This record gives sequence, C-alpha cells and structure tokens, in this order.
Amino acid sequence: LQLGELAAAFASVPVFPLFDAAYFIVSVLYLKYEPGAVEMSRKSPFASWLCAMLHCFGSYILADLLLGESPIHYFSNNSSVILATAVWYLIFFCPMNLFYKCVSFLPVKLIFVAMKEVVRVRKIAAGVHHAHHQYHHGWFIMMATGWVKGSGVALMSNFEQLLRGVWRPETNEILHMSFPTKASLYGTVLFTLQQTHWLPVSEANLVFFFTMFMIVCKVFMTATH
Amino acid sequence: LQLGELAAAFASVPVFPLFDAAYFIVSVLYLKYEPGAVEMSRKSPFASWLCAMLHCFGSYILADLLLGESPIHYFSNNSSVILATAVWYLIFFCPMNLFYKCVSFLPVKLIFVAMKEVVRVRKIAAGVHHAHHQYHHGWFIMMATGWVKGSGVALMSNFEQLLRGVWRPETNEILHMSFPTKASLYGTVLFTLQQTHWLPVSEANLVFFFTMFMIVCKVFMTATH
Amino acid sequence: LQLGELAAAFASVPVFPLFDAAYFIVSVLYLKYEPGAVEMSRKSPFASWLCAMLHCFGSYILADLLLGESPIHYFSNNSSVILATAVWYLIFFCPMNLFYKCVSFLPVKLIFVAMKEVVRVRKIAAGVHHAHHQYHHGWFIMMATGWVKGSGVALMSNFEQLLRGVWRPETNEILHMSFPTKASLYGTVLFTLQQTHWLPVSEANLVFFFTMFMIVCKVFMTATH
Ligand SMILES: [Ca+2]
Ligand SMILES: [Cl-]
Ligand SMILES: [Cl-]
Ligand SMILES: [Cl-]
Ligand SMILES: [Cl-]
Ligand SMILES: [Cl-]
Ligand SMILES: [Cl-]
Ligand SMILES: [Cl-]
Ligand SMILES: [Cl-]
Ligand SMILES: [Cl-]
Ligand SMILES: [Cl-]
Ligand SMILES: [Cl-]
Ligand SMILES: [Cl-]
Ligand SMILES: [Cl-]
Ligand SMILES: [Cl-]
Ligand SMILES: [Cl-]
Repeated sequence: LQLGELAAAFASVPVFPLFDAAYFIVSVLYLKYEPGAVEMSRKSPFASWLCAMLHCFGSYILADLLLGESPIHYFSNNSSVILATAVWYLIFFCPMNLFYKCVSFLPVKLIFVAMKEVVRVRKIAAGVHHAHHQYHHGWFIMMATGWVKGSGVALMSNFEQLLRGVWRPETNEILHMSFPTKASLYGTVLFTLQQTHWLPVSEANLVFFFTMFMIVCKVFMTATH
Repeated sequence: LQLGELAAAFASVPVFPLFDAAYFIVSVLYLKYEPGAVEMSRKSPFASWLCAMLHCFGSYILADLLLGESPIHYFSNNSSVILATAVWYLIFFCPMNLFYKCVSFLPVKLIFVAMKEVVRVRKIAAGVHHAHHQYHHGWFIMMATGWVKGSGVALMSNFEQLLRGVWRPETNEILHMSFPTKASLYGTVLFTLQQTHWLPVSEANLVFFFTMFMIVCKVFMTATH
Repeated sequence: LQLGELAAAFASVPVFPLFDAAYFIVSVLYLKYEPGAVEMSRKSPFASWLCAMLHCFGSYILADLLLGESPIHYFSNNSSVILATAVWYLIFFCPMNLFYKCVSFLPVKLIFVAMKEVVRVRKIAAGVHHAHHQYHHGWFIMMATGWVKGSGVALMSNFEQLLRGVWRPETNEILHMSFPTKASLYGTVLFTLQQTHWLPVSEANLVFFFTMFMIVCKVFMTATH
C-alpha cells in the first residue's frame, strides 16, 4: 500500500543465504574470467580459494582494516565462508562445468547481478552506520568505511593480482575508478548525508531508490556486454 | 627570564591551526614537485587529494597502524582534514597559481619550513609518550612509534608512489634514509631515553633544543637548494 | 615411565632462551644466505637488522595483524629482541666470522634446526589456542592464525624482499608453498581439529608427535642439502 511500507520490507530482506549466494556467484564468476584463473585453480587450488574469499569478503576485510579490527573477523561466520567455498568449488570444478553453464545463462545471470546490488547497497549503509557508532561526527571515517564496503575487492585489486603472481602498478581503482567503485563513492556520500540528518529522506527510502539505480545500471551494463 | 620557563612556553604552543597549516603547505608543496603530480590533479583529482592526505597525516596513519589502532583514526578531526584539503585545493587549483606563488616565495617558504619542524618534533615526542602509556617498558615500541610520527609519508613512499601509478622497488627510505628520516630516528632515541629517565634533561628542554637543531638544518638545506 | 608423562614434559620445555636462540640462529643464517645480504649489512645496517627482526618475529607480526592487534606487540619483550639482535650482530659482524663458523658446523647446525622445530610447533598450537580464546567457534580464524605462526616470514617474503630492494611478484609462498609453509598448514589443521574435540588425542601428544615429524623432516632436508 504505502511507499514507505514497501521500502521497509525491501530494506530488511534477509540477505543470507540467497542474496549472499548471488553475491558470491557473480563475484567468483568475475574471478574465473581473470587471466590464468582456471590454470591457477588446477596448479594452486589453495591460492585460488583464497582469491575467491577475497572476492566474496573483501568488503569486510577492508572495512575491518580501516577501523582497526581483525581483517579476518568476518571469517568467524562459518556458514557464509562454507557457502562461498561451495560456490568456488562448483564454478571451477563442477563435472561437465554444469554449474557455470547454469549461472552464466543470461536470464539467470541478470537476476544474480541484480541480487548482488541489493547486497552491495546494504553493505554501504551498514559501513556508514558502523563507523558512525564509533565516531558520532567522523564524517570522513563514515565515508571511507561505506566506500570500501561497496567497492569490495576492487580497491585491493593490485594485491589480488599479486596473490595471482601478477603485478601491474601503472593503474589502480583509485587512480582510475570503475563504475562500481565510483557509484559506491556516490552511495557512501548519500548515506553519510542521511546519517548527518542533512539529507531529508528516510534510510529505507534511500536504500530502495539507490538499490534500484544500481540494479538498473548493472543489469543494463551486463546485458549489453 | 628563566631558560626553562621559555622552553615550557615553546613546547606548549598551539600547533592548530597555524603550525599545522605550515606543515600541510610544505608537505603539499613537495607533492606538487613530484613527477606527474599536476597532471594527476587534473585527470584523477580524488587520488590527488588522497595523496595529499597521506603527506599531511601519514605520521598518524603509520603510528596507528603500528599500535593496532584504526589507521584513519585521525581523520575524525574534521577541522584538520578540512584545513589540509583547503591547502591542497589552493596549491593545485588557485586561479593564476597565486597561492603557490605566495608560499613558494623563499622568505615565506623558510618560515613555513621552520614551523613544520616545530610540528615534527612535537609529533615525535607524542609518539614516544603514547607508546609508553600502552607499554611502560616497551622501549622498541616507543622508538618505532616516535620514528614514524617524525618521518611521516617518507616511510610509506613506495606505496605513495603506487597510488600515483609508480613502482620503484629498488630503493626505500629504510634501505636509504633521507636526512629527515635519519634525524627522526635520532630524535625518537633521545625522547625515549628521556622517557627512561636515563637522559638527565626535562622534556621541554629536549623539545626546544632538538627543534632548534631541526629548524637550523632544514632551513639551511632549503635555502641552499 | 608413561608416554603421556613424557609428552607433558616435552610440550612444556621453556623455549626461552635456548630454544628461541636456536630459532633466531637458524633464521638469521637463512637471511645471510639471501642475495646481497652481507653487502646490505655493510651499507644499510639498520635495514639489515630490521630484516633479521622479520625473520625472528614474523610469526608474531603476522598473527597480530590477522587478529587486529599491534603488529609490533611482541617487541615489548625486550629480552627476546635483544637476544635476536645479538644473534644478528654475531652472524654478520663477528671478528673472523667465528660465530658463523661454529653454528654452521653441520653437527651443531642440525641441533639448532631440530630445536627450531620445537619452537615452530609450539607457536602453531599457541596461535590456534589464542584465536580460539577470542572466537570459540572461529575455525577459519584458528587455522589462519596457527598457519602464520608456523610459517613466519615466508608468508610475507614478497615484502621482506621489498625491504631489501628486491621485487619478484611472479611467485609467492601461497601460490607456491615451500615444505615448511605446507607443513604448517597441515599442522594448524590438526591442532584446530584437536581444539574442536574432533580429533581424539591430547594436546601434549599431538605436540610431541608433530614436532618429531618436523624434526625428522627438517634435519633430513638440512643434512641432504
Ligand atoms: Ca586493533
Ligand atoms: Cl589481471
Ligand atoms: Cl595448493
Ligand atoms: Cl554489512
Ligand atoms: Cl561494516
Ligand atoms: Cl562523541
Ligand atoms: Cl616518484
Ligand atoms: Cl577522480
Ligand atoms: Cl601528535
Ligand atoms: Cl602518537
Ligand atoms: Cl606494566
Ligand atoms: Cl631474494
Ligand atoms: Cl643504516
Ligand atoms: Cl607463541
Ligand atoms: Cl599467537
Ligand atoms: Cl561465543
């Protein structure tokens, strides 16, 4: 009925396990597209698994690092780590590559891409609120924490590459921002302003509208390419 | 009148905002001299701003990292971050480059250089005292913390370069120490010995005399080159 | 008399200072074998000393980093740092290179190598127990912490090389595990399972048997090469 009542239910959907699985699937799919990733999974399977954990949990690793917490604190969530490990195994080692074939099917892939953006926006907002809890007026800390929560492994791409034996120092995601990195920066500014009370909008409405923006952009970008 | 009475007033001058501004101005001037820095400020303005934040607050980032605190804890000091951002903007984007012209004027630049050394020595001593508060007998932790507080961005120069898209691994400030890095190492040893009670001198007198040493050296080095 | 009574005394031998000294000696010997290490000790003695501190305490640096503690927390143990510094000085600067000659004598070197493995296994188990204390069910955190405690400087070899002015990004100890790195991974899994209560064996018996495995392997590998 009411618009705000729909936004409250949208902003409170349980991300675990379905929306988190979509996040893991899309992120590990990107890993498999990277040069040498399939070869690495055969010769260095542990390093391949660690690369996938970076793609799945890099948001929490970077946020915890920025806030001076254990960078692997999120790995105490055993069910999430196991679910992400199952996604890595199925994408790289499923007989007949069947899991890859099913999730790469474009109608299914676009749904996973949309569900991942639901998770990203929730992570941005949680980063801002978590930083605010520790620093009531730490505007720059709120923005940094929300930014790495949304960008994820992209901001540590130079060292994700290093783990794979690759070194390309001529570029990085700060010097040249991809769209998700730049959109996460815009997002963390909006949620920080909403935390300041400067932006006259409820947190649920901002989550709903910014998620729709991300869904439309990413789905369009994915379908086009 | 008394020498110790003058040292107490010298060692307690409010560094914010005037002495901190001089620190920011000199540090961002060095950034602008680095290869590709002006080009970077045009094409990648956010990364340019982040580079300037490293030059202005790298001392606190490194000390917080060494002590297991949030590496961006100092960015909760909104007024300092805003003042440093204003210095970055004026140095790189002032119409007619006027701010750069005024602060690069040698009589004015030597004053800024001298005021920066006041801030550096205070930061070294604060690092030693802060580490001591957490480790009453942690001599090596006191020396490490005082050292990075004084050296600043120099000790993370390899990764300041990486942010700019530069990689020169054949050298670093530990393998080949510049004068400020080496002088900060001598300084943190002196303040640690003063904390041990081994060195028979008041903390205010050591601040006054070591600051004068730094002022004379840096001013002379700056004027000469 | 009883087997478990012998294991309790074996698993509780005081590692400081004799077993720790053997750890430092073997680790600094490996440092001296690295390319340019003797030259570095002459031209950059401070950086050489820091490299040796990484080889002696890298286990604690990495574990503290993973758990969000001060990475130099272990350097508050002044006696250990001083003992490690004495080993570095004697190995690189002893007149007539006499200390190197005595500890490189194969019968003596094999004893030091065996005593180092006693220290490594104790460090693995302590890492698992320390992580468990903070995360009662953090299986993945227990395994990560035990792993870096056992592997030591090997897992940060790329940045130990960087400190020396070397950059070889085409390989790392995760992508290509050496035997001690792989054995420490097996060890931390066993001690984690023993913490889970899944593995029906006492902690003292596991320490005794896994140490013997490491002693036999490393001594054999050292003697052979
Ligand atoms: Ca911490
Ligand atoms: Cl790549
Ligand atoms: Cl492997
Ligand atoms: Cl979250
Ligand atoms: Cl968060
Ligand atoms: Cl407050
Ligand atoms: Cl440069
Ligand atoms: Cl930009
Ligand atoms: Cl300070
Ligand atoms: Cl400090
Ligand atoms: Cl105490
Ligand atoms: Cl090497
Ligand atoms: Cl030196
Ligand atoms: Cl230990
Ligand atoms: Cl530990
Ligand atoms: Cl619990």
